[PDB]
Amino acid sequence: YISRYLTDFEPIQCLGRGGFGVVFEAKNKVDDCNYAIKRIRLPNRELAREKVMREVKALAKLEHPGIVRYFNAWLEAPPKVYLYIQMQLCRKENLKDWMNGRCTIEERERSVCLHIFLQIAEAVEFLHSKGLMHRNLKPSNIFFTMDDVVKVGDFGLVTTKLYMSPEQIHGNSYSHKVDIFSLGLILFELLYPFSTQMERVRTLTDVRNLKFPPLFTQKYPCEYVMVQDMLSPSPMERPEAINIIENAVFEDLDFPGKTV
Ligand SMILES: CNc1ncc2c(F)c(-c3c(C)ccc(C(=O)c4c(-c5ccccc5)n(C)n(-c5ccccc5)c4=O)c3N)ccc2n1
Repeated sequence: YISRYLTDFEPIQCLGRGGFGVVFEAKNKVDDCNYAIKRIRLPNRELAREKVMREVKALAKLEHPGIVRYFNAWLEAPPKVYLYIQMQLCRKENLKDWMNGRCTIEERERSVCLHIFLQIAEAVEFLHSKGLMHRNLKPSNIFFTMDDVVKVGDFGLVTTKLYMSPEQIHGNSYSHKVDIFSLGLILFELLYPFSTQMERVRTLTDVRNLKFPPLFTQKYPCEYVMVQDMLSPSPMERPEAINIIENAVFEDLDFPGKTV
């Protein structure tokens, strides 16, 4: 048996694992570029397999500055079936890591945080404009290109339900509005640095229930209102992504070092 993966690529390292998958960094021999390659073991469940095959076809159609860049997908059946998915390689440190390395207010300057958030919201608006949704938006699914461009995807590098809409937690039917709820908590978290995991969990749990730290409401009155709206228990009451991105807070964002 000839393995397409082993023939075409030089493996570099394991980047991680999660769900049906394992992810490698590998260099393509012909083009000399390094990629992230996800190897998904197809499940022994026909309905789950149906979903996997649909999802790869869907992701292959997507092109947007804030969405992970697709290259190829293929199947291998060594004498178990594996689906390989080849994407652009992002930096090792994702948004969760980035926030964990910036634990002071000085390291979360408003314009920087809003610039990062805007890119996430724009990726979400793109999905919604295509009649798609993310469903699992959270900092561990938000990475950066080598040049710090925000990239949204379904990464599956398990190292949480904190960002999940109430309707999803309860196992109810849902709409694209689930992503708006996730966005609300992410906006808050970007603006509000933590010193401990315990502090993070307690505060984000309170924020889910619209209980905000007084110093956040005072420092960021505009974003406070935005987060409140995004975290409405009623999905109908949450704003569309397009209305979030058109908010006045996102106008003429600048910071020293910003790409010009
Ligand atoms: C440390 N650096 C680094 N860099 C890039 C990575 C990467 F692109 C991925 C990655 C890979 C290799 C493949 C697909 C994705 C991805 O976003 C996926 C996506 C996806 C979801 C939303 C937008 C775009 C893509 N889907 C739908 N799926 C998927 C889900 C269920 C079944 C089958 C496929 C994905 O796997 C991905 N993020 C994983 C880890 C990475 N690590």
